[PDB]
Amino acid sequence: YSSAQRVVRNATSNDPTGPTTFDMEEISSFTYQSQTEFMEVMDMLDRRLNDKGKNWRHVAKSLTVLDYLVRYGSDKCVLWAKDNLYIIKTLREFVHFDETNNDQGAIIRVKAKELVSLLRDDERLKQERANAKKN
Ligand SMILES: [Cl-]
Ligand SMILES: [Cl-]
Ligand SMILES: [Cl-]
Ligand SMILES: [Cl-]
Repeated sequence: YSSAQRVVRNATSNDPTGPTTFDMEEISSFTYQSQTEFMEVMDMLDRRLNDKGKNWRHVAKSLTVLDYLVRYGSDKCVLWAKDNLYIIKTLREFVHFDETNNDQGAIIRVKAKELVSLLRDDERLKQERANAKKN
């Protein structure tokens, strides 16, 4: 793994805490570097979004990072998310009952539904990204 990949993995691990704001700022900064590094970041989010069951936090945290990247990361992040809208839409139905039979999947479904809606709302996203760049 590259350094950027280790950070993305750290920020999307099973640890029930995180990612932090600094974690997401760091990952966002990685998307403004080489195309190779940008692709390494998105590929690792892609890999985490494919996890299931007990590893549900990998999916929830990766959706958190991805929503942050669509608003603060490079424009290529928005392009990746739109090109891969299928993945995000599929996660709107994610299910995972834990040991006490609580469906921790609700967290993932909400985040996926919210991200699909943000990607749909092109003008809203444009103005939110412009405000981020303004600052
Ligand atoms: Cl982990
Ligand atoms: Cl898994
Ligand atoms: Cl940009
Ligand atoms: Cl809506």
